Amino acid sequence: PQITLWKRPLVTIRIGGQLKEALLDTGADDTVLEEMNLPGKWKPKMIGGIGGFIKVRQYDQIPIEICGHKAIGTVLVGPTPVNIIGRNLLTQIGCTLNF
Amino acid sequence: PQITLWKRPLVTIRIGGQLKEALLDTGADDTVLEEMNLPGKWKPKMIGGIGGFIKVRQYDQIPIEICGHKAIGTVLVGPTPVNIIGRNLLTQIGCTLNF
Ligand SMILES: CC(C)CN(C[C@@H](O)[C@H](Cc1ccccc1)NC(=O)[C@@H]1CN(c2ccccc2O)C(=O)O1)S(=O)(=O)c1ccc2c(c1)OCO2
Repeated sequence: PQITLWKRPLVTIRIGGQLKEALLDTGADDTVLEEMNLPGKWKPKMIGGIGGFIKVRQYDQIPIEICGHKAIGTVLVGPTPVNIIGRNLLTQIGCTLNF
Repeated sequence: PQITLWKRPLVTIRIGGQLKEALLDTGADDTVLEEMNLPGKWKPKMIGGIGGFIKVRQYDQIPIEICGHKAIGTVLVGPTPVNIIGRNLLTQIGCTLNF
């Protein structure tokens, strides 16, 4: 697909067995999801942006479907105001910026 | 150009006659640059990121050349961790996401 940027590039993702809406975010190194009680081992991490840092839980090798495209990788879980698909997964679904 | 996402989509911009490096950020509504001087009037504003809210200076109708493509639009100046080109200007230079 081609997604214009007149509005926020929100798309449907699937993780665990939850469908969520998430930003396709070229400015995010990592994928950061709103708080959810995922199974498995995790490690603590702090990630920074505008306003400062938040504490997150790093889960590895989590399968995620993004607009029907399969991905699997690291997902950070914490008190983000928006679900963010970062470059670690955008590359996996073949996403590019074009102009 | 087509820009893949295995690396941060950093580009050179020209603004106020100065060259800077900035991140093409589809997860950002607004363009936010690190502390700098710009001429003309500005308005105090607040924006919210992953870590909380910050104060910024809103400069309107500012010309900015991004990777050789011309935009003229709003630029926010404040304590962002990195210069970010948000959707208000990405749309001007005809940027889309594709996969
Ligand atoms: C600031 C950039 C460099 C990084 N951010 C991604 C942005 O796309 C972010 C994603 C994002 C979007 C919204 C809310 C939180 C985060 N956008 C914004 O902060 C700006 C603020 N804002 C905004 C919000 C409200 C009013 C005016 C505004 O301009 C807006 O529209 O975009 S991030 O969310 O902090 C981030 C994501 C993954 C990461 C990371 C940091 O480190 C490791 O892995």
